[PDB]
Amino acid sequence: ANVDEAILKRVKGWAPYVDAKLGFRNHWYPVMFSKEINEGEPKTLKLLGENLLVNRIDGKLYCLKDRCLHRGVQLSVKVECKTKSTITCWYHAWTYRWEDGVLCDILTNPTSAQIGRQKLKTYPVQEAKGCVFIYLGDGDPPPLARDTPPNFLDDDMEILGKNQIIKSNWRLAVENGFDPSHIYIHKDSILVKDNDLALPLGFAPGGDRKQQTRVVDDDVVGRKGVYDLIGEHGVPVFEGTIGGEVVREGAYGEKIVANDISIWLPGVLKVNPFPNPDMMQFEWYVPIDENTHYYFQTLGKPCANDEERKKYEQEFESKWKPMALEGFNNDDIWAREAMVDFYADDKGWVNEILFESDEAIVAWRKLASEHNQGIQTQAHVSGLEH
Amino acid sequence: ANVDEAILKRVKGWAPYVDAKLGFRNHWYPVMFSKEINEGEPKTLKLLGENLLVNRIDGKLYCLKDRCLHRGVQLSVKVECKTKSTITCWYHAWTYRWEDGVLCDILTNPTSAQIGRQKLKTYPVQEAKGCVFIYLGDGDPPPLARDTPPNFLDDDMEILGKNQIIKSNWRLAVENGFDPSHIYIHKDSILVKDNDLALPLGFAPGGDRKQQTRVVDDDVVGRKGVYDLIGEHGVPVFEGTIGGEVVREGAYGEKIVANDISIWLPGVLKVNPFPNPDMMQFEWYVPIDENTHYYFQTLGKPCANDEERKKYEQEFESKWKPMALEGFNNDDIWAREAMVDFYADDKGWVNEILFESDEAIVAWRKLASEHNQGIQTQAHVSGLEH
Amino acid sequence: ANVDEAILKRVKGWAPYVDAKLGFRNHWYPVMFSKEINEGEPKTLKLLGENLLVNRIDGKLYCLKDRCLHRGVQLSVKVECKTKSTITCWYHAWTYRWEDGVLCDILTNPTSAQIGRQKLKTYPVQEAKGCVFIYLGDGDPPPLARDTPPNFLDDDMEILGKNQIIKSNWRLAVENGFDPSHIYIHKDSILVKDNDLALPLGFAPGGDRKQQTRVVDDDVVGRKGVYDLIGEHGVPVFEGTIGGEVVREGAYGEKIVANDISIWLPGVLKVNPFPNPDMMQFEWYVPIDENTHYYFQTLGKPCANDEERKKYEQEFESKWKPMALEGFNNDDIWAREAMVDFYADDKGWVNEILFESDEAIVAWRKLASEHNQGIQTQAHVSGLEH
Ligand SMILES: Oc1ccccc1-c1cccc(O)c1O
Ligand SMILES: Oc1ccccc1-c1cccc(O)c1O
Ligand SMILES: Oc1ccccc1-c1cccc(O)c1O
Ligand code: FES
Ligand code: FES
Ligand code: FES
Ligand SMILES: [Fe+2]
Ligand SMILES: [Fe+2]
Ligand SMILES: [Fe+2]
Repeated sequence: ANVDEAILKRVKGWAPYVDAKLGFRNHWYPVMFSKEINEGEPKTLKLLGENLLVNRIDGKLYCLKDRCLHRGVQLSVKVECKTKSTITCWYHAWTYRWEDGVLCDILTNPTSAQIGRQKLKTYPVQEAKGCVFIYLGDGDPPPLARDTPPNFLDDDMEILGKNQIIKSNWRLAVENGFDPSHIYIHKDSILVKDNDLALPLGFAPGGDRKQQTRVVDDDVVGRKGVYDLIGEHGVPVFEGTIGGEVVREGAYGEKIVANDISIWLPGVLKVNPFPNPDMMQFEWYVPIDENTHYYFQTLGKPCANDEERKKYEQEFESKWKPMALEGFNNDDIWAREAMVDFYADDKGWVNEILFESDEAIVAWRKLASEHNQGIQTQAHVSGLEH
Repeated sequence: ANVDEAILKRVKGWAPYVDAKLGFRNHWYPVMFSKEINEGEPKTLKLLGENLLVNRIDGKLYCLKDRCLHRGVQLSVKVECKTKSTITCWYHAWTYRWEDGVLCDILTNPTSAQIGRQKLKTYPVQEAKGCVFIYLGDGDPPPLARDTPPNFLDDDMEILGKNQIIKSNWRLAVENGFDPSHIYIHKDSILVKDNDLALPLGFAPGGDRKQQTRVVDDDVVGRKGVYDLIGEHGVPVFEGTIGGEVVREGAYGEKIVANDISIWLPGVLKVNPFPNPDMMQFEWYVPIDENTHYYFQTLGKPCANDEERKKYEQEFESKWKPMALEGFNNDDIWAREAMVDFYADDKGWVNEILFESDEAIVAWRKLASEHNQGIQTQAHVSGLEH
Repeated sequence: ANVDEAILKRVKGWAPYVDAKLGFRNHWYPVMFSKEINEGEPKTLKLLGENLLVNRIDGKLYCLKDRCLHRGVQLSVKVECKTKSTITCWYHAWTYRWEDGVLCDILTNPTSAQIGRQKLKTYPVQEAKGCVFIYLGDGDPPPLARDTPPNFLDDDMEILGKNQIIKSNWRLAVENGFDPSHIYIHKDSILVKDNDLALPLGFAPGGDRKQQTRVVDDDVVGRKGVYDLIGEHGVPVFEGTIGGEVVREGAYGEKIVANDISIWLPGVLKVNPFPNPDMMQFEWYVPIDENTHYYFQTLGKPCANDEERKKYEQEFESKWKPMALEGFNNDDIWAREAMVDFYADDKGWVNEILFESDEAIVAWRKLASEHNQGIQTQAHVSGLEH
């Protein structure tokens, strides 16, 4: 659908992942924080190439396609919400219900035969952990847990975060995050010194292929992911040599982090524990279009009462956001950007030369290829045909 | 020629209009005001995708293609008019007559065999009502009146105006202007209050389909257009309801405007009377390229002597330009812009969902499809082949 | 390979030149001055569409493709030269030798099976006359002299220069430089007055076709070029007439320049003598990509000792650079730019209408078509396929 068929033949058995340049349909995706959208103040965003409107009405979130059925304009060019339950297109006043998208009135012609006989596309929206998730899919949504990493939705788990727009395809972001050897780029992070981390330069793998990862297709809520097990039979590399001469060393700190690393559909990474031995990082790479993604970062820490939550919030702001989310992950951002050119023409997928640690990524490409709930296409974006 | 043949099959009987993304050839178009081009001061513009040069020589206008026959450079990069009757290309001095475009000399080789045996394309130019019209066509031009709305060329009719470049396809501009229900966008215009207009929100049409418009193919000078007759059997809407609740009202002023509205080939709208009961608006949407048009606005008012003309000019400057041409039509401009995305891939023409007032636009699409004097193509732009 | 096959059929026997939009492979090209690259300070550039890294190591130049074999990132995003003889990719520390491009180590996995079994592309580099030349080709390079104009590599010849990036295809630059009638554009140059040059407006050619040029395929070092002989049987034009009236004259100075003019593969012009009767100009138009070239200007003057070289350098800086390289050749730059649009769609090659002086260019197109060492393609740029 999205990629030259000749390229897809050459990547037999990751073909669906390579074709998924616009992301996977029929999954939940986070797109903003609860606090960023107030009652009766609609917001625009693009998700899987589709312009959407989100509104809060009586505290509850509704999502409509931001495209009038009449002449295809964005309603958001000029929002006219003239009753709590509706939005009126600024152009000829076609009026839609937030709840089901039905065209319930037209101000310019209250006798039109279109009234009650057209419906704008809606998508389910759910808040959880102060995060807004949209189900960019058709039919009844699965439970959110299916599309979230283990422990993200535990009651005591306190989630704080940052979101921004990054100029790479979402897959470059996923692959970079789940890439065992990419740790090399983090070797000079401020967070490595100022939080005393142990961080290898890389890994000398051991064991067979299958032992490099755990493929999860047996989780009870239907989650699908891969654990990076390179450290189980593998030896960490702390001395980097060229011609046998030591030219770089890893970091010899006390704090042990990233005991478990896992990537889940539709494209969320869990690193545990990180950036501190008492915390978790969950980050999403959410497809906006083929060139762009939301880098939706969250840090989870169990909190037992309001006091622990106050405490957490204060170190999040003063330490963990500037030192980890920025000071550690900024390098991830420009690593992703550096892969764009080679993958832009879809040929990177056939001309890359992989090495042993890339077995984690291969396993993700196969898991995504097989367990995704649908390939988003340009036809989904441009609509059904009249 | 311009649009995927599969899309053209799906719009049977507006096909030629849908294909006409570069405009219609063999029509007159206004491109600037007389006063903007002085004796011996040539100007560049693009029209139907073609770069043109216009010059005033002994008070009379001449138009040449701004593209040297030799290496395809624009002569306008550096104009060398070295005799009244000629222009010399800055590059190898190939020299052309303004009057007929004939290559009459080459300064770099006065013995060249090309001399007298090559001719640059010319187009007829005519001034009328202080407006410059170019016939972007081949052969002897028709009379200007064919390509102008009724009454624009009456002797007493005093024409004043504004021109600018707008970033939409010309057809989006035409359709917006002739769109009976688009009046909704004008509901908050400064001109509606400060000139006390009656302005409905829209119309509940009545009568049959044929009664919604008058198709003119019987006018004596060969004009072809459509009158919007929605108001004849239709009821104006002044109260906009959602779920039966009044949420917006129209404007209840004294001044009656836009009794007659008509769109003519090649793409000029006449609204009478407007913006005042003693005036007319004629506005053109002139194709520059596929993404761009001149929004050539004029206001006509009968003046019987120099005194009335002085009077007119002074209210034009102080009131009608800032309050109407800008304060009313600015909303038209961004309405046109808002349609670009849906029509950019040529699919809007098949995926729009029209309603009853769009019968005016359908009638225009059929009139344009049938009575246009030619479809401009990329081959017209890039030239005949050697 | 690069141009619609239907266009190539229509230019039978310049087809290879018309297809060579990315330049000719298996030739030497100058890309920078010796002084611009210091010991251990690597530089990035693009040549024939390929991103390259150049380094100076123990005073000697090495060139590697700036593209990691692993995930296709540019090593130059963050250079890590951790031993004199190597460069380590910033991403997973794949480490390459400058000398042969062999992947000799990976810091992230010193046990990888890739080590010693992969090789990054290298290109030969040679300095001569304080100019850096790269052989953008495969196999053992020919001697540099093959790809340089006569006399450029004479021991006494002192070479000084300027380089910059110009936004046209390299062929527009070549053709402009070797274009006998383009001298018209130089008629108002500051250098024409302030250095008292004789400069015609153009030429009335005489003799037959073959006498307009000397095609050199008989030079002993394998050089291939064309001499412009228009002035041998031709008459210079000093009076430009329109309808027999003199409207422009040439320049009637004392200093005779440009007695011999020659264009050589891969695309270097020699004008002798110029810009002074005791000097030579050699300028290259080096393909960067399809839209861009290095305009690599040099002035050669025989110097017999360090004193003459000091003298030369001082007038180069104070006079010849600002007055000639800039004050004369700046017009060349915007002439080249003015041809871009007509040649952008590859149709200029069929729709141009040539005249008698263009016989020099035709002869160059045939010489290039026949004696080029290879056509650079997008496949050379994007690589061999896995
Ligand atoms: O993925 C990792 C491996 C080892 C140490 C830290 C990380 C890590 C944590 C959060 C986000 C990332 O991109 C990481 O690379
Ligand atoms: O087209 C109209 C319909 C009703 C009231 C005013 C206008 C009008 C007049 C001039 C230019 C326009 O775009 C209009 O919409
Ligand atoms: O090519 C030329 C012909 C006659 C006089 C000067 C030149 C010349 C010298 C150096 C570079 C150029 O582009 C020229 O046109
Ligand atoms: S485009 Fe929205 S009502 Fe017409
Ligand atoms: S391009 Fe105009 S004379 Fe050569
Ligand atoms: S991209 Fe260079 S080592 Fe991985
Ligand atoms: Fe990372
Ligand atoms: Fe309007
Ligand atoms: Fe020149």
